[PDB]
Amino acid sequence: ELKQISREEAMRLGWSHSCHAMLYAANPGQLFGRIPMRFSVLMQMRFDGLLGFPGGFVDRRFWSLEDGLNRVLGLGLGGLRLTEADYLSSHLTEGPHRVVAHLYARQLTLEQLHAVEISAVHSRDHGLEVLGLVRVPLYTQKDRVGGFPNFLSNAFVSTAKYQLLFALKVLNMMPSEKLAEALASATEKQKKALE
Amino acid sequence: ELKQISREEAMRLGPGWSHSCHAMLYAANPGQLFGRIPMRFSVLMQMRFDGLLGFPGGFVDRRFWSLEDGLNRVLGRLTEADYLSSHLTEGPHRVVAHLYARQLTLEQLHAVEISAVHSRDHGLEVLGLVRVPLYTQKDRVGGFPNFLSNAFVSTAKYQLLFALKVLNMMPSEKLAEALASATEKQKKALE
Repeated sequence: ELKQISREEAMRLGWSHSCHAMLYAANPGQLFGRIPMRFSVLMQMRFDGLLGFPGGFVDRRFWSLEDGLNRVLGLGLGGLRLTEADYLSSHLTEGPHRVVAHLYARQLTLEQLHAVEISAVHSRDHGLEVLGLVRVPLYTQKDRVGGFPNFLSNAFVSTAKYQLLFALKVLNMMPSEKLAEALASATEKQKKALE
Repeated sequence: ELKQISREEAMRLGPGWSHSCHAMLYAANPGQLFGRIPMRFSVLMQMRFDGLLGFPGGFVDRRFWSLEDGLNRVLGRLTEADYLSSHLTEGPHRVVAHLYARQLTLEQLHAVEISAVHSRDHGLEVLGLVRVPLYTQKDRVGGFPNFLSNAFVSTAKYQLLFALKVLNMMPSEKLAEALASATEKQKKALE
């Protein structure tokens, strides 16, 4: 539960700033012809082995939040540019640093979301800061872990996991009761595996 | 620690056993992360529909496919020469997992990533490819240990560590250090 502050509050913090983008699309597809996918969200495997969102740190000495964000997306040259209209949230990170994390979000068409993936494999950052893109599975299979719970049990950039859960809720892509359910199962899996 | 069985013996197993074939595609990588630490090799893995990391591949019915043709059908060329190993997987059910590996140029490896976003499995069975970071940063978790902290198909995680060893891509002790670092990270995040 990271403390959310207003964008104005954030602009008055010795604090460093990060900007990340959550791109997503309604997804009519059905896995095995049976399981509704509902939505796909894009995340990235980072150079440091963690799953996060496209984006990174923004030096406000040099760039506005928006220009800084678009500089470090690592999504290639498919013509995608985020703006202030896509701004969603600012969160104070729990880190030993002092970081305020800004989240931008935009719903795309599934075709647009796919084109981003295709552009991304050619990014200047590909194989450097970004080791690949992955779609978030939002469904849960019959074994009660396949799909979203297993996915949440991967290793995340801490603020990125918080942001995913926060955005899924506030953008009404998933009932928060369902989110608690999936997270509970992820943590349980993680506990039993460590045993 | 999975029981390894010879190729000879695996292919004598009876109709009760199912066979899986997976491929570890890798390339020597001369790159330098931020100019400071050698990448050495890049290996391909993938996010699956079930939210786990694994290798490309899957089940092959030997009644209708050779192991190689069966593997290549899933991937679509890999040959017997690319075979590495056969392991009996942990139960419930009776599976022997075959591992194939091939070294590619880094350009060839990128060509695989390029073709993968257009495959019929993309967005269904496979949710995206990832490169394994084989380096470790100076905090001793960034890179490979963090990567090993993710959620794997258990057989794939074993095969990755096995293959890195036998292909002489990382020393056994370095593998052990990374896995130990991964595990400690997993412990701490939980509490």
